[PDB]
Amino acid sequence: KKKVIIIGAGIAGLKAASTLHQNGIQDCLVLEARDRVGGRLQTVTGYQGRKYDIGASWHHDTLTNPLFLEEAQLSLNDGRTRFVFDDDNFIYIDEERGRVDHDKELLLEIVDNEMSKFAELEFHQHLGVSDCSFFQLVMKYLLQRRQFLTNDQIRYLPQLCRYLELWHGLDWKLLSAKDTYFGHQGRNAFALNYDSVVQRIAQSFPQNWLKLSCEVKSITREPSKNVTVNCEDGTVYNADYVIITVPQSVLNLSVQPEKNLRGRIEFQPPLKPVIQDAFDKIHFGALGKVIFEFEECCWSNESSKIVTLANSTNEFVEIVRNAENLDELDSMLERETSVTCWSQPLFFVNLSKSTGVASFMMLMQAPLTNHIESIREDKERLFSFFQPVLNKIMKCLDSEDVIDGMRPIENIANANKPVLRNIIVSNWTRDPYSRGAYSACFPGDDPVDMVVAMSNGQDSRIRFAGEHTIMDGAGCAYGAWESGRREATRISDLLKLEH
Amino acid sequence: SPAKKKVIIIGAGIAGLKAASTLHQNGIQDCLVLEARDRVGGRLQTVTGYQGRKYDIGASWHHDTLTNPLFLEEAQLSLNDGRTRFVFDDDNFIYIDEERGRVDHDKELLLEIVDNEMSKFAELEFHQHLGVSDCSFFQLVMKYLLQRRQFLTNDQIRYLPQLCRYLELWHGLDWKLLSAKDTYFGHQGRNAFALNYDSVVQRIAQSFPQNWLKLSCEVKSITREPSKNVTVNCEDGTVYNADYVIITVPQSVLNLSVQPEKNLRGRIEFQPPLKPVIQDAFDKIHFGALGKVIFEFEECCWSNESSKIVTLANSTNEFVEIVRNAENLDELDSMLERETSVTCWSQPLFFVNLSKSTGVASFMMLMQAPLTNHIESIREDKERLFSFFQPVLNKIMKCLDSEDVIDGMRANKPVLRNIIVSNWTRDPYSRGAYSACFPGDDPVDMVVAMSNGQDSRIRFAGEHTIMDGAGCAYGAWESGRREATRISDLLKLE
Ligand SMILES: Cc1cc2nc3c(=O)[nH]c(=O)nc-3n(C[C@H](O)[C@H](O)[C@H](O)COP(=O)(O)OP(=O)(O)OC[C@H]3O[C@@H](n4cnc5c(N)ncnc54)[C@H](O)[C@@H]3O)c2cc1C
Ligand SMILES: Cc1cc2nc3c(=O)[nH]c(=O)nc-3n(C[C@H](O)[C@H](O)[C@H](O)COP(=O)(O)OP(=O)(O)OC[C@H]3O[C@@H](n4cnc5c(N)ncnc54)[C@H](O)[C@@H]3O)c2cc1C
Ligand SMILES: NCCCCCCCCCCCCN
Ligand SMILES: NCCCCCCCCCCCCN
Repeated sequence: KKKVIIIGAGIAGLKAASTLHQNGIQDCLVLEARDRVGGRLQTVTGYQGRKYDIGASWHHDTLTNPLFLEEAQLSLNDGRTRFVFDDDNFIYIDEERGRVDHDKELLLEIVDNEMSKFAELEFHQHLGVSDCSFFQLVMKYLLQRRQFLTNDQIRYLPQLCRYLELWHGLDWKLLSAKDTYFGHQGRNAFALNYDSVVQRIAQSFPQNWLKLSCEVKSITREPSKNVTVNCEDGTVYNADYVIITVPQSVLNLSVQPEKNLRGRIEFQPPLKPVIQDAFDKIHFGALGKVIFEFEECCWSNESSKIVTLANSTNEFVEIVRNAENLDELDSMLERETSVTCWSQPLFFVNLSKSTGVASFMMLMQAPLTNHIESIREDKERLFSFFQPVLNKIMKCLDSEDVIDGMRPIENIANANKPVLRNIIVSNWTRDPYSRGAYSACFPGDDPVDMVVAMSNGQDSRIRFAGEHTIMDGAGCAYGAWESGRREATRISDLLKLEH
Repeated sequence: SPAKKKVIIIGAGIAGLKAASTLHQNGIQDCLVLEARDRVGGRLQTVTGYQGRKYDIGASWHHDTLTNPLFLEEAQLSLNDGRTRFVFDDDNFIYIDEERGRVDHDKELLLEIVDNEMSKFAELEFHQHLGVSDCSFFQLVMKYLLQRRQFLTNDQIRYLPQLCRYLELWHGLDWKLLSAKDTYFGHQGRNAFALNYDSVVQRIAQSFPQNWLKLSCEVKSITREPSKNVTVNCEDGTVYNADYVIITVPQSVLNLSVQPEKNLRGRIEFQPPLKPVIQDAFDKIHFGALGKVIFEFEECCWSNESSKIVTLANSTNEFVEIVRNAENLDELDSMLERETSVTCWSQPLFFVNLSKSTGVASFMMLMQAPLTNHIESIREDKERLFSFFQPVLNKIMKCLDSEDVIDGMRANKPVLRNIIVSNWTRDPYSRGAYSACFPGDDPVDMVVAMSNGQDSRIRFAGEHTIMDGAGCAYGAWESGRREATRISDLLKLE
């Protein structure tokens, strides 16, 4: 009944649809399981009408990111503000010591940079001579360079460099050392409404093409020259080509038995071996977010980027100074509970400086992410959990301890104290249609496989699009966006050319 | 009649010194190290100043400490005996503009951040696209401003280009003389300020027979006798017969060999003449002029926040307007051509506040060409020097919580007592600082021609004869170890 059937209304599938239309193609559909378009791009509304991207927030690699370049051309034409370059000098806060950034004695940013080159030198030209966890790599570095590292550098450096966890959404012991570092193609641009980006692409094709709330439960390839798709509601479709953009985590459900899980699509014939084997190259990290909405700004807007360090011990230094080798240090690190806000690094975007909004956007990683999203409706507990980091931040920013004002109890005796009015938490690890944030590597993985296998398609008719199906922009909004145009282009020609 | 020697080394710089050390270490005997100066070390030279304070007027740091084999060897020592040989002095750079004052780590300018985007822009410009022409570093910066003007503020367009020029002090060349393709390069980790490079020189120089060292003998010619002997002639008339020879004179001095005129201090006459691959390589690589001026003060009475300070050359809002209105690169150059004397604010200057790294109340300042040539050409007129650097010397103190400097070369205010200056450009046996690229240059040609030698018996060593460590003290060092090892094996087979 259709020429092309796109599964998923995230940016990949939306672009793909936008392309097909652009190329005069017709009779296509966009089946989306959620009751909204956007996928991992969602802008929610909070206190006093403030808006926040609960999913993607930035345009990365602005020197070459094509979606960003496109958005920039639009802004040059209409002068409408679509983004703001918010990169800043990071402030680093340790619970006991306070600020440790740009320290005349610690000079942590300089050793972190050395640490970075150490990493590149370890994996460059050796062909993956063993892949460890980012944690293990940092341990090698510390051991190898302790003769040129002070005591405080050995103590704090490993904690500061963990900000990298917030880039993969993975704790440093679950994250591949080889994929930890990546090239940043220029500054980052905070999207002032990724929902604006989603809206544009969504309104660029036949509105009657979109079918919200259609959960696709099975895709069958009948050699007859067509693909049959069945929505969970009973409707069936026959398409020449099908573009699947469900996230990798959802797709990984196919290789498992018991096709009852939400989102899971039964393939017939089953996904070919190169594909199924690719799912052994790890995947899915869990970057999470917590938005803290205050009444008004009453702290120093020195910087828009703040990272709180996990607690560290002088005793750890001693162990590094006494370890004879790696194996001895590996086991010597046997210090024998309870996870608090100081158990992992946290990344706070002070939105007051960059957007003038009295709020903080907080990013978190696995394993913490799922635990916080699990209590997302318990505002009071969430407050108790982050209260100590929040207060430490306010202290360092020439302000006072936070007052809980999430419940209607107006008082003017607190005009010089930050007042929390609301907390918003993401829900990506618990949403069945995302089951996580985006592609990520566990030690021992190699993403190339999935990208090549996904890009090569199930076959000439069953194709794949999404952040996990491409090299440039892997895991990013523009990668997914570009993967959509890719499959669309391939199909666009194969059709129009015939007739 | 001429005294027989197994190997003759020309130049007692770190390359020749290391070459000899490796020969002795390999059991070779009857060797000579001929040096024109009255000292060893060459571009590694430690001088003494006000009250006995010592400074490296040539090489100061151990670069790429994660791989630098020389540095590693120096660290091993210090680990055994626990003695201080070096100090990691990298720090957060303090950046100073004449008016604005400090512009580093600024919440509005964010210069270091756009500076980072710039280098990434350079990487993407060449490292990923063959065929692209070279242009000067200056032209690359303008090309960057033009492409990213939509995403830069006025103060950034104005101050960024002056800040990124700290790179001039890595090459010893003004950004209009510098090859853009060669501007950026990766640093293999932190740097280490040698606390006496002359300690490195002496250690290596005393690891081989002393009688081997012949100071003050300037070599004037080298000849291959079609058979297996090399004739070397000192200027003092002495003559030597040798199986092999490792030439370590600077690239700038070896270039005098392809010119017609035998009476030039340092010039060596070759017979047969240097092969065409060597001669033609000089057209594809050049020499920079990094210079030094060390300001010695009575006592420290300034802030020791950082040990790294860079003074930016003046900029103008007129410049931002031209960048904003330029249609393309062609027009930008046109408008830029909108035309007095040279001042301490005409180019970026890099000062090392030694007070924080070593505790000595003195500033080590680096400068580039063409300024280096001018400043060394008047290095004797101390009064004129003070006058020249007084403006910047004062702005630094103003920014480091202090007052104007007081000339005391002849209670809480900084008093200048001495001004020492380098002399590498005018010195006949150095003629510049080290190898560097002008736009269009390709260092590979030279490194290739040098590492393959004039022939089987006539070899070359030195900072200009190797890829890893090119221009650095450890590169020369390694090149010396290279030529001596190959020779040892060949002699070994006898
Ligand atoms: C917390 C967080 C922060 C992030 N921040 C950034 C950032 O700053 N910058 C950046 O570039 N990227 C960021 N990302 C990643 C970025 O959001 C994603 O790469 C991108 O949105 C993925 O798009 P997609 O179209 O491939 O998939 P979506 O993930 O867009 O997937 C497409 C659609 O598939 C649908 N679907 C699933 N199963 C079925 C089914 N069975 N039937 C029908 N439809 C189905 C889903 O409902 C979904 O709408 C972030 C991600 C997270 C989780
Ligand atoms: C101002 C300045 C700062 C520097 N800073 C650093 C730094 O921080 N870190 C770093 O790694 N490098 C630095 N360098 C570079 C470093 O000093 C050189 O790479 C290295 O010392 C060159 O050593 P060489 O043995 O190759 O040559 P020299 O240049 O060492 O040459 C060897 C010898 O040849 C002798 N000679 C010349 N002609 C004749 C002749 N006709 N007969 C006999 N002998 C002759 C010379 O007198 C000289 O002593 C700096 C250089 C300069 C000029
Ligand atoms: N501090 C940055 C927070 C947002 C990070 C988004 C990263 C997207 C790209 C991931 C690249 C690696 C994918 N395996
Ligand atoms: N910081 C003073 C200079 C330190 C040594 C720099 C060596 C390389 C200079 C450029 C020429 C060699 C690489 N092309």
